[PDB]
Amino acid sequence: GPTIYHAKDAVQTTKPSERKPRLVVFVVGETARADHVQFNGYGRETFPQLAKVDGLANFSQVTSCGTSTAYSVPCMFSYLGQDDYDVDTAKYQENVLDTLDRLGVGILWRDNNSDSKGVMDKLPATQYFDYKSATNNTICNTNPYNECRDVGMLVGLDDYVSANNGKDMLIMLHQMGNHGPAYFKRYDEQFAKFTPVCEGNELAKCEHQSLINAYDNALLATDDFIAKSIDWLKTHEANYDVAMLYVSDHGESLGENGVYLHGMPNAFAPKEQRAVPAFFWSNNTTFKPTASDTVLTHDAITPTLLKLFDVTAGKVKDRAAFIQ
Ligand SMILES: [Br-]
Ligand SMILES: [Zn+2]
Repeated sequence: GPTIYHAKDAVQTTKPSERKPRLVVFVVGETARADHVQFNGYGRETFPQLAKVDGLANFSQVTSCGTSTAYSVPCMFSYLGQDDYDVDTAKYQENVLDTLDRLGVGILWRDNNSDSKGVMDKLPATQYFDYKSATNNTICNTNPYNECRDVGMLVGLDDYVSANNGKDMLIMLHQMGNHGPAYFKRYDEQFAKFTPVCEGNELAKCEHQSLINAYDNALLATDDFIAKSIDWLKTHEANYDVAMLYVSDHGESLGENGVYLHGMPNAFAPKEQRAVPAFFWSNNTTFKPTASDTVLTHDAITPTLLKLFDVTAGKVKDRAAFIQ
């Protein structure tokens, strides 16, 4: 077959029948910058709800694999690491979700962003769902753009847990997040807290503060979405050990030295396109976050996902992770 394997040696060292089963939501973020999170030194509370969640760990020194969704998302789930990663061949490689699925962890991917950028392609199509349209997402009529919202991806998840009751499960929610350039469209009116707001496509012609304000209002909506994802997990914490991982795919330039948007090649790109937020929450000490200021990259995601399910694989031994 065409697949290039990397973890045929992978084994789950404790089974869900020998301990509490585990239920994890991985929010795959979009366009959020580390330096616009107050936990990392920003001067506005852009994540006020997460700031009040007990057990929410922040990671202040995370760098993305790349500067675009197409480059970063496959690398986030890769075994190869940023040094060997090749965007053009990523789809042929066994990735961490392929491994976990083979080992019996339920894999679900809901997408309100674009698609999985090849990550889900080898797995059954019934495990991938497009949440960008109102035919699948029930929450698209809350704004004048008729734009489907990330919180719609929480609806019906209890069916998945019930269908896989007693097993380990990993649910990816690929959110619209801070996708630009129309940051002002990314949030409903209750999050229009920082004003005034850039509403034009020529971002350089907006007042800089108005551009920042639109971007930060979109972060408030993501704060809300992540908090609601934690609320959902808590409804299952009697029977499951639950956890939420959030990592953004890349950052965004907002006019520094006249640069806007993202996508600059890694060798040239400014720090704002690479420094990304990451958060981890869990309900108890089954999982323990790594020290908040540990220097980490997207290479830490695959080892984190394996460790969350007690899976060992030689390819990622000694790699740092977001949990101990
Ligand atoms: Br302010
Ligand atoms: Zn992106």
